[PDB]
Amino acid sequence: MFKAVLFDLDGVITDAAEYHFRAWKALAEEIGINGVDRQFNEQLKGVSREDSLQKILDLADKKVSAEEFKELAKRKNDNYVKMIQDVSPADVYPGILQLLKDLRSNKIKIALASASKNGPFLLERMNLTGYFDAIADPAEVAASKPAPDIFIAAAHAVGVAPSESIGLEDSQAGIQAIKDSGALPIGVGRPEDLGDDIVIVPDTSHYTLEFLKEVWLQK
Ligand SMILES: [Mg+2]
Repeated sequence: MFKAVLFDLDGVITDAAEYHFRAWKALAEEIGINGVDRQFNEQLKGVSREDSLQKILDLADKKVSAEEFKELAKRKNDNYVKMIQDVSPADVYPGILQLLKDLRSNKIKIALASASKNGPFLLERMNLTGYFDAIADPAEVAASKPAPDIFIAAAHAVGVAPSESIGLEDSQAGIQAIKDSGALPIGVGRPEDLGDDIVIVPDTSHYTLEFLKEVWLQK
């Protein structure tokens, strides 16, 4: 059987993106720039905080000093951090808490393989820290998804080869990173986005230990 599950965070454990979105939206609103909506957040998701601020300024063709840029960056941070103080166990996606308990009940290693630089804080807020054997630090990998580095690092952080692991992901580039690591990917979403050659569940309630074991045995 698989010895570890490498968990992406955003779109698997919880909706982490909503908070960054709401922070940029509030900042834009505050300084009188229109256009940052859910669709436009596409442009901001997975993107540097500073590239993100610049794209927002370009919606209104505004230029600013370095000090005003710094001020606006800080404001978005303040916004973001205030909002994530309200994250709780109620923000855990369905199935995930029971999955984590079952994986620990079954002695399988659990690691985080998230691009979130606030993963530890977010797991603490969700009361999940205790389930995790390791958190792969996205600041310590040279390449983001779709490069495999973060899944390799997560597997290694629990003393396993990626070939002994399942990866769970909601993103196409994440699925690619899992594949290229050696680990076995199981997606949440749809094949149109994730690919036609992996097992995909429609939502996280389907991620059960029973289901992962069956997928492992069938692959
Ligand atoms: Mg994700």
